[PDB]
This record gives sequence, structure tokens and C-alpha cells, in this order.
Amino acid sequence: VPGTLLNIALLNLGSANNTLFIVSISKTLAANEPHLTLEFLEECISGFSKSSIELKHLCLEYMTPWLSNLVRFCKHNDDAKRQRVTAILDKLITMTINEKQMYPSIQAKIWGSLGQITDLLDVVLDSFIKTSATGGLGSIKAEVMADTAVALASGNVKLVSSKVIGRMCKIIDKTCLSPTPTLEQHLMWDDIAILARYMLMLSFNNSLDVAAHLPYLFHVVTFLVATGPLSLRASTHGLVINIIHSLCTCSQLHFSEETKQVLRLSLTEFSLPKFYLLFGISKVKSAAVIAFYERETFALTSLETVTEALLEIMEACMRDIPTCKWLDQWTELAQRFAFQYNPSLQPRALVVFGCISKRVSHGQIKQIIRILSKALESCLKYNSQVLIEATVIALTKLQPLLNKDSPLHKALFWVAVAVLQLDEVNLYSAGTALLEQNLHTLDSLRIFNDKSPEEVFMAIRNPLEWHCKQMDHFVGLNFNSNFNFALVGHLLKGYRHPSPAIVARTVRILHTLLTLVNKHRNCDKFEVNTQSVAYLAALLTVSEEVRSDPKIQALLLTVLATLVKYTTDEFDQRILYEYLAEASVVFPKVFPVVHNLLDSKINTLLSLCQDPNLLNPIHGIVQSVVYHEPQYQTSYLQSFGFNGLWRFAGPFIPDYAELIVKFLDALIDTYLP
Amino acid sequence: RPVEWVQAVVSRFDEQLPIKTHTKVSTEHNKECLINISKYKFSLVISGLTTILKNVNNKNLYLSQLIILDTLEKCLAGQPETMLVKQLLPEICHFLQHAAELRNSASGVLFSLSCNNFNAVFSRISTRLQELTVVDVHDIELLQYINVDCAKLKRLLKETAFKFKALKKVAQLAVINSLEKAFWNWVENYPDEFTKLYQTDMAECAEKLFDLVDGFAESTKRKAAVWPLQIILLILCPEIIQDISKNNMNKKLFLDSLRKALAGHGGSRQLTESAAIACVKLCKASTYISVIFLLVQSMVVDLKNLLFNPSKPFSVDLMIDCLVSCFRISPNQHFKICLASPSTFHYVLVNSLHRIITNLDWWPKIDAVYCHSVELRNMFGETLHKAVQGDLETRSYKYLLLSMVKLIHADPKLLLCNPGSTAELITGLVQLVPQSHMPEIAQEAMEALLVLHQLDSIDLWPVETFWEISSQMLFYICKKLTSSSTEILKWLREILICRNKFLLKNPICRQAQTKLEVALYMFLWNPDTEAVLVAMSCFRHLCEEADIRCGVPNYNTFMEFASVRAALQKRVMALLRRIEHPTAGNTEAWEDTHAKWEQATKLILSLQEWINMTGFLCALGGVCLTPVSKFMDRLLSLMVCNHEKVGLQIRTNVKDLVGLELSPALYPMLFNKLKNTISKFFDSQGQVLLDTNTQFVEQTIAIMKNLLDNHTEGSSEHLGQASIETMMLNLVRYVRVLGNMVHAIQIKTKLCQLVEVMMARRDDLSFCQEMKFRNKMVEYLTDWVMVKCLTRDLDQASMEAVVSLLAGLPLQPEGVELMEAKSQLFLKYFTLFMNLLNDCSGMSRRLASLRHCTVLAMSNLLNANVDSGLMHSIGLGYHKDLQTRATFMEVLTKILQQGVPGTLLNIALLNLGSSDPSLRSAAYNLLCALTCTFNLKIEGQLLETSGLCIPANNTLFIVSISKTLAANEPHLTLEFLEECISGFSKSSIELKHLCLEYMTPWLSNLVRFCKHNDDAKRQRVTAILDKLITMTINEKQMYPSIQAKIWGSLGQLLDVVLDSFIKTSAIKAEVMADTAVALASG
Repeated sequence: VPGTLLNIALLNLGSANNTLFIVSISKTLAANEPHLTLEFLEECISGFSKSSIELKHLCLEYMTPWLSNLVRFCKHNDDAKRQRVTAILDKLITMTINEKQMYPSIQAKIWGSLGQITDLLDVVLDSFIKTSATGGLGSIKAEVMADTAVALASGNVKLVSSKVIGRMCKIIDKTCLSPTPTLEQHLMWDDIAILARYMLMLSFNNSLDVAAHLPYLFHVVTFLVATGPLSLRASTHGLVINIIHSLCTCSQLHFSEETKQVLRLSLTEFSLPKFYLLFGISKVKSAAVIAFYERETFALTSLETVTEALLEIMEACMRDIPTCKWLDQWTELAQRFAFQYNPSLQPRALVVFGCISKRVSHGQIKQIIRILSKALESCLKYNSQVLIEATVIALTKLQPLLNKDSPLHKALFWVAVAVLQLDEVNLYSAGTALLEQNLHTLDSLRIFNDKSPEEVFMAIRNPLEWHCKQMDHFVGLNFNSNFNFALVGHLLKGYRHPSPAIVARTVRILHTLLTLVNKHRNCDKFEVNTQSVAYLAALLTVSEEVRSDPKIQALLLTVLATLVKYTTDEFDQRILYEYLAEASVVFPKVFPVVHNLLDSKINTLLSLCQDPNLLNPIHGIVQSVVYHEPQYQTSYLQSFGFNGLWRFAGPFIPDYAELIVKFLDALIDTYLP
Repeated sequence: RPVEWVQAVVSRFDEQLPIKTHTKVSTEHNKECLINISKYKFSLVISGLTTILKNVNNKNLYLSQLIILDTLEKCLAGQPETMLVKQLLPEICHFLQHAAELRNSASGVLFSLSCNNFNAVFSRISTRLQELTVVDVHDIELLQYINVDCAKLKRLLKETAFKFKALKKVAQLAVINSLEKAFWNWVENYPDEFTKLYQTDMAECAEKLFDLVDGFAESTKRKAAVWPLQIILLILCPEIIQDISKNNMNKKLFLDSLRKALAGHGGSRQLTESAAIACVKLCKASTYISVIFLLVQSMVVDLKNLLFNPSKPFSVDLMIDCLVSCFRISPNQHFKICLASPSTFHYVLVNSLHRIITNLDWWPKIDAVYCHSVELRNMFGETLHKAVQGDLETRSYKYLLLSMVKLIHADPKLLLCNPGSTAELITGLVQLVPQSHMPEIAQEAMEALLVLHQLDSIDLWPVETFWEISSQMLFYICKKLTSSSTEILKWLREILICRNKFLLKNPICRQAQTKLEVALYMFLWNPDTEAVLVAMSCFRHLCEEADIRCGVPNYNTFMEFASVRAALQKRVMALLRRIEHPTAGNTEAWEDTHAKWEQATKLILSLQEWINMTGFLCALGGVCLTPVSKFMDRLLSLMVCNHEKVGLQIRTNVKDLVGLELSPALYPMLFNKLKNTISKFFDSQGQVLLDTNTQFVEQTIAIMKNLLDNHTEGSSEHLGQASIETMMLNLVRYVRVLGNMVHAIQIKTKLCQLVEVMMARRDDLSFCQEMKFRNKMVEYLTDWVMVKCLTRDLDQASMEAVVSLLAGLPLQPEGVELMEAKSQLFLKYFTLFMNLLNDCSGMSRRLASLRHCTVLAMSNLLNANVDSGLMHSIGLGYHKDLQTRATFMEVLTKILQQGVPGTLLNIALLNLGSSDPSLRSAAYNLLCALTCTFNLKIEGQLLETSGLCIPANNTLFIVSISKTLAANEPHLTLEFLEECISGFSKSSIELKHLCLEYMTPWLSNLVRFCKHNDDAKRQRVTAILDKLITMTINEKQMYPSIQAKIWGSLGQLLDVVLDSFIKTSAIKAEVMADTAVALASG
């Protein structure tokens, strides 16, 4: 009755103008008689919801002072008092959602006042979040709540944002407490999506906030970056844009003109269509418009790209702020999620951990390669594959960090080889990235300068050899018999790869290896010999510089024939068949080996084709074959372990993966204590 | 798997047969591969070919069979038995004008087969001989074709003799004829073995068969049939010939009968005719070696008096055999008879000489005849003259001339060696090359001229002679080519190759080089794709000639031609535009093509040739800078070609060729002529003379659009040389008076599309009065900014053109009044665009595109015209459409950082409120720009950037900015508050509320302005209070909230406030009383 009658009195007092007198009395009684507040605000919202818009303006004005007392009831933690404040907050929230034309008024005066009040903010946020939980993302209840959340922050920014971001981080951790295969499916997906919504709205106000938060916000970006429905992706792009802008202007920070220029250019870079594709935004003019499914089935290479860009943002800043711990905290946060078992997040985390880290240990590498192995076991039993790709990208970024005398640099070359053997498009891309970066790493370590790559990598195989024999005999490539041709066999599949970027990477790897094999001799890089020839034959369709023992003949021939078998470019075919015409006349006794491979395509080109330049070599080969029509059948490759060579280098798991599991586990058990 | 791919080549070759350029090359390349495969796996390839031949057997059929048989022959000639015999041989027997080619091909196959197979073919023959003893003769005819050596001939004769009496009379006849050829086959292939025969078992067979064949000869007809074989069989018996020159009596009586039959004493013409055949075969035989020469000496004089009698001509191949044999026996009485005489003797002579060249170490070479070259040249000139001035007599001179040209092809050296003489010879051949009624002769005359142009030949004609003669030939040929042209041009390529070779070893020349240049350019437009490619190839040799000469202008573009139907003609025209430099040749080629084109134009008023000629003239004509002026006038007259059957095609092709292909160097003439023509469409009062003029205008618009779309290098330089302004003004003025029908709307639309492209190119073009021109253009196009679908496309196009016209355009009406007139003109365009966007406020997307374009029109109009625009532009900032507002604020952003504070600050702040996200980002960037431009001191610093996704609820941020500004920037206060309160009246309730919150700080500053003594500033505060009152009265929902914020803060002036309340009251009065309660609290 005290709160009820006092509401009736102040409402009817306006029903005409005395509004500042009513507010002065309201202020006075709010200060003097605080117990009234519980009853009064409950009664206010009841009268408000029934009343006219004119009365609703008046009502909020008289409500404004009372909010302060709402903390008193809350200190106790017994249910009844805390519950009726929580109900008052839910009623105020409900009121905010309902009165779309009171909307800036409610937010400025009611929510701005509530924004002052630190203690209550956990109750307020759980009320907001549970209000949003009523339907999740796409519920107007959640949508308005996010827009309102900025008002909560506006009074005591750092604590509100710390609790929102803290809930996001803790809820992302909670996903791992009970895993699901895919994040969008997860038992807590709506709770994450809601907080991501709030984080976009807050992020412009985070221009006041970022300095404590910046790592945690990128941790959230890392998991979310292209996930979920397209509006959440747009939101997450906006989240980063707004954070970079906030880093260019926080009045608490003092970044240099160089650091500020780096951030300005970063805003520009994040505004480019390249970054839209990275965030899983396609088919949109402006991310903003959509922010306020056609999943690109997420490519970890996109997250890698984002993460290095965010790393260059953070690094630039960290030079100017020597007193921060940001990259170390990000390293720990990413590390925790990378190592812990959670199928949805763990791949993303591994990628990020690798990108950001500035140091690594053999015990961390053991955990990563154990994760790779366990992921390949799960393939015996899509998510597993994405985890494999992630681990391989992680190994790529981590291997430049490893100590100069570590065995692991050499070991990771075989991890890459095993990954390529899997025959999965993104795994091969990752393995070639790993291999490309590994060969740069080992050359930067000087390791080739006194040894062939063959000797270095085969030494690491020798303990493994018992396992490697079983791998090579099921692959049908045998490095013990000829290292260079086996490695090239793996690389040749890279020419098939659907992406021109991965083909060009494969070419760089072959060029690197060619140079390295001759580097230990001190030869010129194009000197043809029993070791360089494999790379030269591999390079033959792709290098203008290149173009301008019966086992070795058979391998060379089989590589050229393999390259004819698959390549669709008639200009490639011209070059290759010209070399096969000479090679047939040069190696006639060995040439029968290739005939099975060539037979299908040569029938095809004879019966179909009408380019004389391509046909002249083909007719030359048939003539040469008949003229010298055996000492080596196609089976000859099988004897030394190469029957798979044409097998493997064709277009893009279980049997290979189990052997690789044993190999990786043996690699760890030999090399890692 | 090799067999399987050999079978795949065989199968490829079969499917590529004609009966089922790249297919030609592929076929020959397959055939050659099969031959080279057969060089090793012979039976696989022959089996396949045999199988194909069977299938094919069970014009294109003949060509396919010829391809198969030519392949078989070359395979067999490349050979390193069962199916050759059981499978191939019966099929080759089946074959044994295209039937004669097939019989020749099949015979060459059989000959090749028989070399290594002979025993089988002979077993077939011997089996049919046996069957014939117990009538079908065809297998016996195989004896004609088969390869035979001395041992094989002996076997054939022995087998025949044994069986001959038991054979039937028709079979005996077939054998007799077939053995006659079989003997020759041996002698011709194995002349050494026949020579060895004159240096007993063969003779026994030959005598036995002679006596058997003699016993068969019971009648005149049978005697005439056997005498050619009986002389052969006697020639196979050297010791019998020696005896009968002194058991043999019937052989003597046979020779005596031959002598009597040659001497005319035998009454039977058939026996004389047969005796000629026999004694020629004897004479022939002697050349392949003796007592035979005595036998020849006994008959040769009577044989010469039989075959070479001009007073009683015999009744050609037989006569040729005779003359060739006589020459070989003794290398000339009958020769002089043939030089003097019947044309048939001229024919026999020439063909005999041709055979002498083209067919043994003791045989006399042709060089003995090089005494008679003058007489052969006279015979050629006479024959040429008689063939050209020309029924049966005429037809005979043609065959003779062909033979003489074939003779020249076989050897030039003869003609040249006995000797002007060379110049006459070459001139006669050259005169044949053009002749349409004699394609076979012309072709051979070309080959003859080609071999005459080989190095060894030219030396015999040196350098001063080569230059004069070869240039005279070139000049004449080129002159004819500019009046089978393709084959003549291919040949002219090979002649140029020869000239380059001759010069590499090293006034009519300049004339020839010029005419060649003329000819080659004229071929670039030819309706035959092959001719064009060949002409391109000829420029390569023209360059090579110049390299060879210079090593002791167009050259780069000639080498580009060398590097190369509709696509080819496009490529040609593109190259022709790159010819900058004039030459006598290119100029003349243009004039000649123009003359031909005018003649063709008249005839038209063949079409593809006229199109190509048109294109060529358009592309090359720059070099000529009159004739070109007249051609351009004629093109312009053809744009309106009214012709019922070809007019659309003419207009389309003129338009496309002028618009895409004309020389850049002609654009200055084209624009002056278009300008001058379009200017005639107006009277002396500047009114439009309205079908022909409308059609000209439409085609002009399309032509100019196409020109301006074109990115040909160097085109920018020329586009600058002539003004378009008067022309474009006249075009729009013309198009304005066209009504609002569908076709006229399309023309208006096209002119807008032209204006758009024209503005993009404006950086290339030249202007006397650009600003005035663009102003007048916007003025005209804005009239169009108003079937419904097309009018809406016209609106879109017009607006897109207007957006192009407005882009850095200062406005210019037609000094202090000029700035005010400029402002009034701004207000007209701006209001029209606003109306168009209000009308906006596939059908949906077109409207949104029109709206976006309209916003960009305002934007550009503002970006140039800042001093005229800014005040009206704030009216855009208020406007109900959020998308337009946002874009307009980005325009303001351009002005303000390039080089107002209150009005723009309100439009920024109020828009930051919006439900539209893009509007919020745009507003935020505008706030940043204002902060930087006006150095507005701000806490929580502000950063300009794209794509910043600001929340909708940002009121506490907008408010914070506002009051910080209200402290920091008080001079704004009057300017700002008045504009905010105006915006209040425009707004939604949400935006009205937001306006109050951010206004609230500003109110406090108003005291500064009435402490200031300026009557205007005191008035503006009073007017702000009046507008605050007006808002307070009107905005009733807000009214308790307005009182709390506004009137409480104002209560903290108050005479002026109370007088404003009272004067306004003098609901207004009630509201002022009720508001005074708030005011009093302060």
C-alpha cells in the first residue's frame, strides 16, 4: 500500500504540469524513505503500462531517482528481496521492448541511471540475457536487448563490458564442458549468439572500453569469425571494425602516428571485399546493413589470414604500450582452447594459437601431433578433417618458433608427407603449406648446406623405418628406393589441386627442393642428375626456366606419363608429350612400363584430337614403341614400391590413416620424451 | 598395350576418311604415322587398311579409296604373306576419270606388293591360266602391273608358253597384250638387266611363245594384235636376230612383213598401224642398250616416213615414243620437221622434250636440244598468240600451250641458253596468269614462272636483268590483281620468297613495289578469308626485302600483319588504323578502293565485299590527310539509306564501321561533317526541321557512342583535335522536339547513354566553353526527367547522364546578380531531383536505381556548387528518406574536408539516432569531418572511417558529444538550436525525443547571446524561444517531457521568455500558462 498509493499520487499529480515538482518530491522520498522503492517501482511499471504516452513520459521522469536504492535489497542474497528487484528489472526490460516510441527516453533516463549502479549489473545482465534467451538470435526481445545493453554500459563502462565479455568467454569455455560436433548446434549457441549481438552494440562504446578487453574480444572473434547465420557474421565483422576504430581513438591510449596509421590502414583493409570473404560474408554491399544458411564451409586459411591481421594490429599497439599483457593473455586463451578437446572450437583455436604465439615447447608440439593422430583415429570411426587441417596449419606457424637444434623440424617434413598422402583437398593445401614453410625453416637453419634433403629426412625415418615400410607399401611410393621421386610423387598431386594458389605453392616447393638437392653438391640448380631429375620432370609443365639406372628412367618416365594422364591444359600436353617422344626413343627398353598409363589417353588423343603439334609427339611415341616392341612391364615399378605413383597423383582415408596414426605415435614416442 | 594403340591410329584414319584444314592436316599426319608404323608392324597396318578398304568397297568414296590405296602403296614401298595374298590381293584386283586414277593407284599398290610377294600373284595368275585351259581373263591383266625382273619374266614366259595352246582364243589375246606390257615393266624398272641380256632359256621361252603366237595369227586382226608382242619376243632372242640378219624362217618373214607394212606396200591399214606400234617398241627397246641397232637402222627411215609425214598425218603417245626413241638413238631431220608443220607435230615434239627431261647414263641429256631454243621460243610465242586470239583448231592450241608451259616448268635452262628473249618469254607466261577461261594453263604458267624465279634460272636470264624483268612481271600481275586471285596471290608469295633469296645472294622497281603494296592492301578486304591471310603473309616478305636492301615506314605494322571471317576483318581494320605514315602505295590503294567502292555502291543502290571495302576505307583513310572528304560525305548520305532490300544492312554496317573502325585521324573531319550536317537541320530562327533527319540523328548518336566507347591506342590524341560542343547541342535540341512515342523515347534514352560515355571521355575531348555546354546539357536533359516502362528507363538514363554532366560542374546562367541567379538555377535542378525522389518514395529495382542515381545527381551538383548549394542541401539533410540523407552526408563530408557548422552538426547528430544503420555510419563520419574541419574540441576522440557499424541506441553517446560541444563551441548555439528545432518538426517521435536530449545542454549558452549587445543576436534568441514555444504547443505527446527538459533548463532571458509566452498567447495560451510552472522552478 505505501508504494501503491505513492505511485497513484505521483501519477495523478501529473494527470496539468507540475513535472519538476513531482520529480523533486520523488528525489526527496527516494533519498529519505528507501523501503518504498521496492513497492514503488513495481507499481510504477504497472501504472506506466496502462497509461497514455504523455503519462508514460511523466512516469519515467518520476521513476528516475528510485533506481539507486535497488542495490540495497540485493546485498542480502536471500531470494525474496533479490527476486523482486530481478522482477522489477524484467518489468523495466519488458516496458523497454513494448514502448517503441518511448524508446530513447526509456534508455537515456531509466537505463542510463541503472548504468551508474555497479552491484546490480550482474542481476541486470542475467535479466537481459534471460530475456534474450526467450527466443535467441532473431527474437525482437534479444535484438532490442542488445541495443539497450549500450545504455547499461554508458554509466560504468568497464564493469558492464567486463561482465558481458566475461560471460561470453565463460560460455565459450562451457561449450567444451559438454562438447558437440558443430558449434551452431551447441547446447549454448543461443547464449553465445546473444552475447555476440551485445558485443557489436557495445563495440562502438568500447571506444571508451578496449584497453582491458582487446585480447578477449579477439578470442570471441576467433571462434565466431564466419560461423552461424549471415547476420551474426556481419555482426562479427562489425565487431572487429569497431574495435580497430576504438583502438585508433581511445582517450586513455597514446599510440604513435605509425601505430595509428597502421590501424587506419587496417580499417581500410578490413573494409575490403577480401576481408568480407574471410568473415563468411558474400553477396553484400555493406556489412553494416545486414548486421542491423549458405555457410562457406569454413576454410581455416581464412581464419589464419584474419588472425595474422589482428596480430599485426596487436603487435603494433604492444610496441607503444610496454605495460600490457595482451598477447600473452591471448596466447593463454587460445592455447587453452587449442589443447582442450572440443571438436567445434579446437580447430579454430589451434590455428589462432599457432598464428599468435612468440615461443613454443616440445611438450606443446607433442600435444598438437597427438591431436592430429587422435583426429585421424576419429576418421577411422568432416570435423576430424577440419581438426587435421588446423593442426597442420598450427604446425606451420609453430615450426619457425622451434629451437634451432630441435629434431622436430625434420620430423614435421614427414608429418607434412603423411598429411599429403591422406588425399583431402584442404589437408593437402595445409600439408603443402607446412612443407613450404618447413623447407624455408630448414634452409634458414642452414641444415641443407652440408647434406641432401634425402639424407636428413631419411635419418629421421630410420627409427621409424619399421612403421614407414608399412606406409610406403600401402601408399605405393617408396622413399627408401628413391627419395626424390617419392617426395615428387606426393607433390605432383598438388598440380591437380582445384586452387591455382595451391598449384603455385606446389611449384615453389619443387623449386625449393630442386635448389636444395643441388645446393649440397654445389651444382647449378638445373644440373640434371639422379637426384635433381625428379624435380625437373615435375617442374616441366610449370617452369620456363626449366623448359629453356632403369629404376630412375622408369620413375622419370612415370612422372611425365602421370602428368600427361591428368593435365587438362593442351599447352601442358604439348610440352609433356614432346619429352615423352624423345624419352621413348632414348629409353625404349624401359618405356613399356608407362604404356598402361598412356594407353587410355593416347587412344583418346588419337581418335579425338586435331592439333598437329600435340599429335606429332604422340605419333612419334607410337612409332617408337612399335619400332622397339619386354624387359620391364608396368609391374616393374611395384618391385621397388612405386605402383601407386600414377595412382596417387590423380585427382582428389581409413587404411592410410591407421598407418599414419601408428607412424605419428611412433614419431612422438621416438622424438618427444 | 601397343597393338591396341596401332588399331586406334587405324581407326582414327578410317573415321577421318572423306566418305565418313585441321581434318586435312590430321588425315595426312595420321597417314604418315601409319606409314611409319607400317615400316615396323607392317601386317597390323596393312590388315587395318585392307579391312577399311573392304568396308568402304561394300566423289568422297573415290577420294577415300585413293587415300587408302596411296597409304597402301607407300606402306608397301616401305616394306622391310598370307593376308597380303588372301585379303589384300583380291581387293586390289577389285579396283583393277577417278576410275583411271584408282586403277593407277591400285596398280602402284600391286607393283609394290608384287616386289616381295611375286610368287603368290604369279600363283593366282598360273591358277587362272590353268582354269582357262579347261572365259574370264581379269587376273591375266595383273601381269601388266606386277613388278618383273629377268628371272620372273623368264618364269612368266615359260608358264605361258606351256599353257598357251590349251587356252581359249580370248584368253590368248588377253595374255598377248598383257605380256607386251610385262616386258616393258621389266625393261623400265631394271634397265641394267635388259642391257645384260645383250651382253638361252629366256630365248627358248620367247621363241616357243613366238611360234605359238604366230600359229594363233590366222587373220589380219589377229596379226595386228600379235605383232607388238612378236617383236618383243624376237628382241628377247639376240642370236635369232643375228641369224635372220644374214627354224628361223617365220621370224624373217615376220620382219619382212613389218618392213613391207611400214613401206606402204601392205594394203591393210590395220597391219601398217600395228607395224608402227611394233617398230616404235623396237626403237624404244634399243634405247635401253648390238645387232638390234642394225634392225632399227633397217626400219627407222620408213617408220619416220610413216609417223612424221606432214602431207599425210598418221592415225600421239605412239609418236612421242618414236621421237624420244629417235633422239636417244641419235641426238634431227624429223626434229626440224616438228619445229617448222601440223600442230600435232609441235605437240609431239614438246611432249617428247618434256618426257626426255622428266624420265640412263648413256641416254643423251636435254642439253643437245639447246641449239633449237630460238625455234622453241618462236613456237611458244606463236602458240600463245594463236591461243589468246581464239573451234577444234583453237582447242588444240590450248593443249599445245599447256604442254609448252609444262616444258618450261620441266626446264627453263633450254630457252635461256641459246639466246629481250627472256623478257618476252616471261611476259608471255605472265599474260596467261590472269586468264579465267584457262585455269589449268594459268596454274602451270605460275609454276613455270616460279621455277624461272629460282636462283639457278635467274642467273641465265644478271642483277640489272632481274630487277627490270622481275619488277615488270610484278607490276603487271599486281596491276591485274587491282583490276583465281587467291591462287595468284599464293604464287606471288612464293615469287617474293624467290626475290628475297635472289637479293640475299646479291624506275620500274619503285612502280612495282608500289603496285605490290597497292595489291596487298586491296587483298585485305577480299571476301575470301584465305586470300586475306595470304596477303598478310606477303607483307612479311616485303619486310624481308627491305631488311636485305637496307642491311647493305609502316614496317612495324607490316610485321604485325605477318604475325596474324568477321573476326579476321575486325583484326585487319585494327591494324590498318595503326598505319600512320603515308606511302604512294597506301594512298593509291585507298583511292582505288574508293573508286571501286563508289562503283559498287551505285550498283548496290557482293554486299560482304562492299562491307569489307567500306571498313578498309574507314580504317586506312587517315593516311590521305578532297577524295576522303567526298567518301565521308557519301558515308554520311548512306547512314539514311532508304533502300528497301539492303537499306537496314547498309545503315547497320555504315554505323558499325564508322563507330568501331574509322581511323582516329579522321575523327576531326567526321565531327566537322556531322556538325555541319546536323546544323542544316535548323532554320535561321534556330527551329528544328523535322524522317531522314531523325534517322541521321539516331545513327549519329549510335556512331558517336561507339567512337567514344572505343579504346584504340592514340585515339585520345585525335579526339582532342575537333570540338563536339555545337554538334551535341544540336543533337539534343533536335531530339527534344521529337514527341513521346516509343521510338522517340528510345532515341532520347540512347542520347542519354551517349552523353554518359561522352562525359567519361570529357578528359580526352576539347571544349571552347565546357562549363556552359554541360550547363545547357543538364538544362535540356532535366526537361526529360518526368510506354510507362520505357519512360522510366528514359528517367534512369537521363539521370545517369545528368550524374555524369554534374561532376565538377560549376553552374552558369545565361556579378552579384550572377551568384544569385546561379543559386536560383541550383534551386530549380535540386527541386526537380527532390520531386523525382519523392515519386520513388524488376519494377522495384529500377525505381531504387533511379533513386540512387538521383541522390548521386544531388551529390555532384553540391560538390561543385558549394556557395549556391549548402543552404538548400540542409533541406536534403532533413528529408524523410534515410538512404538519401546518408549519401548526402557523405557529400558534405567531401566538401568539408576539401575546404554551416551548426546546420551540419544538427544533421549529423540527429541522423546518428536513426533506425537506418548506413545512415548512422554516414552521420558518424560527418560528425568526424565537422570536428576536424571546424577543430571542434571533443572528449572520447572521434575517428573517420567506412563501414563502422554503430548501434541504433546511441543516445547517451550523441548527448555526451552534444554538451561537451555545448561547453566547447558556444558560437554554434544559435545556429545549431534553430536548425535542431526545425528538425524537430520534420522528425518521428523517436527522433523528436532524441532532439530534446541533445538540445538540453545547448540552451544554457543562449544567455551569452542576449548578454551580447547585437540586436540581430537578441532577435535570433527571441526567435529560437518563439520556435521552442511553437514546438512546445505542437508536439503534445512530448509535452510533459519537453517541459521537464527544455523549460526547466531555460528557467535557469526571462523577460524575453515571458514576453514571447504572452505575445504568442495574444491551446497556445493554456500551454504557456502550464509551461510557466516549469519555467518558475529555475
